[PDB]
Amino acid sequence: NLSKFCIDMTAMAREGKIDPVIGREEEIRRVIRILSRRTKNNPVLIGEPGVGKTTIVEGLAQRIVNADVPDNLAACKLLSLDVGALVAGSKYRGEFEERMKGVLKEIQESKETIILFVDEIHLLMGLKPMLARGQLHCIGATTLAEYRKYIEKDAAFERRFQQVLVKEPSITETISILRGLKEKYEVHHGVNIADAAIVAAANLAARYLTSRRLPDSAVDLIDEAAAAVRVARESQPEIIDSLERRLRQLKIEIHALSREKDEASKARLAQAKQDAQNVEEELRPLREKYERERQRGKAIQEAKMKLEALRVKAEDASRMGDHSRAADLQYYAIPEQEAIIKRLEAEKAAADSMITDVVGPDQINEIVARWTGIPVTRLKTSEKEKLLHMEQALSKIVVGQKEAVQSVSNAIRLQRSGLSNPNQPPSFLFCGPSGTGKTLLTKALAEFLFDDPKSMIRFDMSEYQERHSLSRMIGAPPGYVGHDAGGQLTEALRRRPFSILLFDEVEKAAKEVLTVLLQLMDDGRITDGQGRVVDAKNCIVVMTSNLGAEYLSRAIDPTTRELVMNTLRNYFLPEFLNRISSIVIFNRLTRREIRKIVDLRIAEIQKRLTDNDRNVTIKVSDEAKDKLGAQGYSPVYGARPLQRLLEKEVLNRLAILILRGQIREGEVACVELVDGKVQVLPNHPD
Amino acid sequence: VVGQKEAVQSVSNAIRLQRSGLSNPNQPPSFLFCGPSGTGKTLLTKALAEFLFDDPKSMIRFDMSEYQERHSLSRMIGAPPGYVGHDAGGQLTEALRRRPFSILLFDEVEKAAKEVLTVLLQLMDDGRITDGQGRVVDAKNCIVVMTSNLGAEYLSRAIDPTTRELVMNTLRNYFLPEFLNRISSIVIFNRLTRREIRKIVDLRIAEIQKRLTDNDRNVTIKVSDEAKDKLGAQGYSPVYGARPLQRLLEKEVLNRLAILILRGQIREGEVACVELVDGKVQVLPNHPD
Ligand SMILES: Nc1ncnc2c1ncn2[C@@H]1O[C@H](COP(=O)(O)OP(=O)(O)O)[C@@H](O)[C@H]1O
Ligand SMILES: Nc1ncnc2c1ncn2[C@@H]1O[C@H](COP(=O)(O)OP(=O)(O)O)[C@@H](O)[C@H]1O
Ligand SMILES: Nc1ncnc2c1ncn2[C@@H]1O[C@H](COP(=O)(O)OP(=O)(O)O)[C@@H](O)[C@H]1O
Repeated sequence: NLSKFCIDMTAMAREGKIDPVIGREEEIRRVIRILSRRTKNNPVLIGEPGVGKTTIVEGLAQRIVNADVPDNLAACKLLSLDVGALVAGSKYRGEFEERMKGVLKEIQESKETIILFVDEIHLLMGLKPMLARGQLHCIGATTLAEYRKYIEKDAAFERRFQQVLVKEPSITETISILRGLKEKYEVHHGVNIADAAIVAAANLAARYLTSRRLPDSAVDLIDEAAAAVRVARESQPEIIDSLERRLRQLKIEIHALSREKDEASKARLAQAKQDAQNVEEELRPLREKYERERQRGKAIQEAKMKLEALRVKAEDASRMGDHSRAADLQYYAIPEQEAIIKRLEAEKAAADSMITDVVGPDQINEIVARWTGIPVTRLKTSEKEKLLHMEQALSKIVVGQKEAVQSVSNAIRLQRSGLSNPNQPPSFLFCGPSGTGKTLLTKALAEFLFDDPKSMIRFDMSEYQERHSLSRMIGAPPGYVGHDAGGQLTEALRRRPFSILLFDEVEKAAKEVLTVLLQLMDDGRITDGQGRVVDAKNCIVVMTSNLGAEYLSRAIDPTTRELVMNTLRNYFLPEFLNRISSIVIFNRLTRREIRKIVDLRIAEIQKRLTDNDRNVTIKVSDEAKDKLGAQGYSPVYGARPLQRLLEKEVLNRLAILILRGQIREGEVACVELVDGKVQVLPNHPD
Repeated sequence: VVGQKEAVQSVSNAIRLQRSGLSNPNQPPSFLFCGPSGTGKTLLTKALAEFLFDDPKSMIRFDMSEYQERHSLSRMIGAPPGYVGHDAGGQLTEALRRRPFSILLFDEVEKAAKEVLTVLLQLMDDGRITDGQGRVVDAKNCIVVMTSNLGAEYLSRAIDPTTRELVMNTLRNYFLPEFLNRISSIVIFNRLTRREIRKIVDLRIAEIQKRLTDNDRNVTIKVSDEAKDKLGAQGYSPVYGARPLQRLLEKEVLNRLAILILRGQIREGEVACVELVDGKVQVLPNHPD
């Protein structure tokens, strides 16, 4: 029998082997409704990895055994085909075909009405279960991209399925899932889980673990924290460790001192016995309280496990009409058990760091820090603290755009405090000359909000200038130009919801593409090429332009404000400009502002020198710093030429002199203005 | 929409005339909104969209500032094969095919090229238009709203009936009499009074109050009378009407109200009192830092 490749999900439901399903009621109704059709009655779940496609099928198994299904599905055996163990457990040989025909024909013959679930069904499309006589009912699962690239390219097979879009849960929806799962993961690892950790896991998974989708990214995070405390609780506390070792040390010293015959040894041998006794007097109360209390936390955890097992037997008794055994458990066994837990737990808090058996926000922040590589100190700081000094944090990166930094900071504060439309993402149009900070501010925002430059995604509107390019942005219907690649924007929103979308040189976008941005800015959601609406409530929109550099001379001025804004009113329609949260204007950088930018860059070069072994300190004379700022600025490219200019004039020679030994450890690399050209001079002749 | 009772009654009566079957079934309801900027012309059209179709997307906006020259007509209806914008089609004709039950808003209609106006008259008179390739597209089930401000000169803050034909004679030279005659209702917006401007302020804090309630926060915004007065005085403009009001509240009240909330100086269950201190609107903390 080819039960080697399938697991009975309906069986697992009767045995309490399926963790609870939270929410997702409308999706399970859709699956039931599709299955009950006679038309195309095979649902295919379409969603990103980890959004909960499988647990939807698991909920259906729970509904089949609980009679919460229509009659046509009540006596169904819902089987899950292990396609992973099928294609990987096989080679090019004819065993893939032979193995699947075997299972497909065991389904054929036996007389249970059987619904086959195949997760990652695209792996079966590179095979032919055309048993659509009404022999088998199938539930498929895959991602949207793989549905497009592998399932959508065999229409005849596809048309017998009906899409069910499974969107990613909100953070709020995610904690409801984690809260509902809380007790299962408590009893499983034998530890306790605080609610603030659950809120921490959901909020942090969405913000920093952008590589995996909710709620899986939050589930994996709590599960790893719990496993990290499963070993902490089975280890002696730190103070019992330290005490026990000094005690063993003093016992060594006592045996040794008792051998030496002299006046000073005997006076401290007696002191060593006392020090040993003092340690033992501090250690015995503690070591006793620890074991006393780890033995009870373990007695509680099995008390919880027999309770759960009783409820499985009780649910199955009442399901099978055995009222005799169902009365045993529901009225006597289970409340006798529940009374044992109530008493053992009540004394637990009453007994009363030590015995770490709790998943707290610290354990979540530490687990994430190891995975994400961000220092734990940066994850403990409250969002409210950062946002209150946001202008401070950005101004360390962006010079001379105080009016811009204030606008970005105020808009973000408006949304975490709940005063902005919750269906509209913050939207920005940066306007001003090249090399003034428009892109840089957006990078600083990315690293401030998500502590990662990757959190921003860049779209260059120079590549979306014609009406033909819209399919590149959102995708295309089947059989069209770029149906399979999808859209750049739509695919970015599905896989990186908490992102900053930078649209560079937005003035060049085709009017059809601008229309998509207005939908993004107004409704917080867009429609892809196939009518599907993808969500975007949790992104940030930054658009950059330079249509105002004509009226900005190096000097911010308020009369110049509407000459650039009237230049904007003809390129963009008034409804476009009205739906932008803040139209922000960058002015040209002054000579002093250009000079601090130079100090910023030497500070970074100074950091790499310090980050490596070298104790070389870069100091810049005033007039040399002045020539760098004069050679660096350009009325056309702003501060862009500055990074390369320093490299060419200062850094090239500074390298050579370091490796030549003409600037040694502990000395200063003095960069001067000699004969009107910036140079850095040696400190020792060759 | 505050302070445009004569306008709301006109829109309401015209719609009632057509669901009850007393208006021409081949003519869509057509409106020309006339009056100063920021008086409610666009807003009333949005409210109509959300009232009739419970969706702001049910309206489609055409800015006549982008149809000022005779060349622009092909943008409106399309072009014969091989011409300028044959493939993009027309904005109006493509909108009517794909969104028949729509509200078509033509903003600043006074600036449309006379050829484009001709298309609107066909839309208003026959309920159908001809695209660039002679094809006739149907439009029996749409609504036409046109906005203008050619009458703001003769409307001081006070609606008055002698002022009615000074704005309507200003309309008679920009638009031909057959154009004006085929419009279901020529509706005039007057300037908003000081009390009307004040309820608009209460409307906007009510929306900010809703988002606060819609999120977790039990912070209640109350506005003193004189602070509410300064907001309405700083907000109104004889040129931009009530447009500066939304940003003014954001700049003076909402920016600080955010900071104080995240600082904990206005906590759950308390009131954000917005006052007039030293002649400038501010919202004060309830607890020192
Ligand atoms: N509605 C839900 N209720 C409880 N747990 C859920 C829910 N949705 C997802 N999960 C959890 O998320 C994790 C991965 O979900 P899963 O259904 O395997 O995602 P997918 O199958 O879409 O890759 C599982 O550990 C599961 O327990
Ligand atoms: N205001 C500024 N503060 C600091 N550096 C700046 C500033 N403006 C420009 N730069 C430098 O110039 C480079 C490019 O600037 P950027 O902001 O990308 O120009 P744009 O305004 O065209 O987006 C950045 O890497 C940065 O080093
Ligand atoms: N009568 C009014 N009632 C309420 N709000 C108004 C009124 N008039 C103007 N506003 C405010 O001003 C903004 C712009 O008004 P709008 O009606 O677009 O001006 P216009 O008359 O130029 O179309 C609206 O978003 C609205 O908040």
